[PDB]
Amino acid sequence: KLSEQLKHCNGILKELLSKKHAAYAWPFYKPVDASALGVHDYHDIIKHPMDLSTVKRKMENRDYRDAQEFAADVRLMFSNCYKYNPPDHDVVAMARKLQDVFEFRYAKMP
Ligand SMILES: CC[C@@H](C(=O)OC)[C@@H]1N=C(c2ccc(Cl)cc2)c2c(sc(C)c2C)-n2c(C)nnc21
Repeated sequence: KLSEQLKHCNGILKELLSKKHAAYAWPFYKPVDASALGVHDYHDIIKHPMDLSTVKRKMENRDYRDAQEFAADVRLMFSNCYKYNPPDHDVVAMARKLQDVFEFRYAKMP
């Protein structure tokens, strides 16, 4: 079973995956498929890929040791997006909007 802080984190994850954020969260649902997107240098630039399905798998299987490990993975997912893409890219605006949800909810962790 999950700790109280990791239960709060699981609630954040549920919110990030919910329909109310779907219009900007959907790029982050699954691992970036660099070959399908035709982005041949993605894994040259991004050393440690991350996405919400991976965070969800780790949460369900109780892989996270604590809330800070969860937060590191979520921030890594957003960081990779910023690292690869230019600042005016549509996916960067989606990432910042979803990250604002995460950061506000994470700051309210009891
Ligand atoms: C791989 C580098 C980016 C790119 O393809 O170069 C233009 C890429 N962009 C898109 C993207 C493009 C436009 C919109 Cl509106 C939404 C998403 C995207 C993902 S995952 C996904 C299923 C998609 C459609 N992605 C994440 C996450 N980080 N970078 C990206």
